[PDB]
Amino acid sequence: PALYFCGSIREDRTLYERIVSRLRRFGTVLTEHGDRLIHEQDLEWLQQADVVVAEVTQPSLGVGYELGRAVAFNKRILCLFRPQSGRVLSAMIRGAADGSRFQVWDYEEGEVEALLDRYFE
Amino acid sequence: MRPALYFCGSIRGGREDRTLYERIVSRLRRFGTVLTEHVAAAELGDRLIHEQDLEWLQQADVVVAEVTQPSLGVGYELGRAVAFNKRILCLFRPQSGRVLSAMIRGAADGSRFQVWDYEEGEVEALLDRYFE
Ligand SMILES: CNc1ccccc1C(=O)N1CCC(Nc2nc(-c3cc4ccc(C#N)cc4[nH]3)nn2C)CC1
Ligand SMILES: CNc1ccccc1C(=O)N1CCC(Nc2nc(-c3cc4ccc(C#N)cc4[nH]3)nn2C)CC1
Ligand SMILES: [Cl-]
Ligand SMILES: [Cl-]
Repeated sequence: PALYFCGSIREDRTLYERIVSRLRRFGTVLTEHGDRLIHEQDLEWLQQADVVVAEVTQPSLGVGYELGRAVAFNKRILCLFRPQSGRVLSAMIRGAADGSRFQVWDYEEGEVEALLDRYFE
Repeated sequence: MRPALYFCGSIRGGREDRTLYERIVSRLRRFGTVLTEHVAAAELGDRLIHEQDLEWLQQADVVVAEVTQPSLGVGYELGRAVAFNKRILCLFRPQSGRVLSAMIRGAADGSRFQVWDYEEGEVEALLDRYFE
């Protein structure tokens, strides 16, 4: 199973690395490793993905774009938000959840590995 | 029949951005109905917002996005708009110091998806150019 991961450029590099390390236990992570080429490559990975996992704690035009394109490709999507950051998640992302193919889970830093295990189990 | 225009922008930049977005929307209103003109952005359950947003995106002839401020919502609207085969104009202010996301800049084809850099004072004249 091919897994897609994305997060904003903006602090918690270790937490993104931890997420990708955990996802690597469930399949290949396409995204583990001028602007037109970047866009085309991203869209190819989104289409190959069996599941899209986004870290949506920090605002990002790119992460939002990938999620909108992923919904339209009918991808299974999991968004991870950290309410301890103090921010309030965009209603466009929170409101896209249906509980099945599009899910938005709040989490605390310590439980992210166990939440991902429960998601794939 | 009046063209239907969709406008979006982040709710995080500052009060001067709010007055600038009002000026963009005021100029857009000269060219068509602005579906999102009454969105009380500064004050921004969540499912109803998402569904009303998708209805407006699907009903638009052109989507105009102010992409200077990073925003998950603006990005999501743009990804849904591309998949809805919408004609799109992104407006970016390079004086902000930021470098626009390659996902947005790289989506441009110079025709149905364009990204235009601008200075706040020329926004009305730039919209006249696009909408003429
Ligand atoms: C100002 N913004 C931008 C400026 C220039 C270029 C892109 C953007 C942009 O909008 N972005 C950045 C790229 C994001 N997508 C993305 N991120 C990742 C990614 C992060 C990451 C971290 C750790 C590890 C490990 N181990 C692996 C990782 N894989 N894969 N992909 C596809 C979307 C948002
Ligand atoms: C933390 N983020 C969020 C938290 C809660 C709710 C949404 C967001 C979010 O992600 N956002 C905000 C809403 C954005 N979309 C949007 N903006 C507008 C809009 C702005 C505006 C300004 C002036 C005037 C006038 N006159 C009219 C305007 N119309 N319409 N729409 C559909 C996408 C990004
Ligand atoms: Cl980003
Ligand atoms: Cl926003």
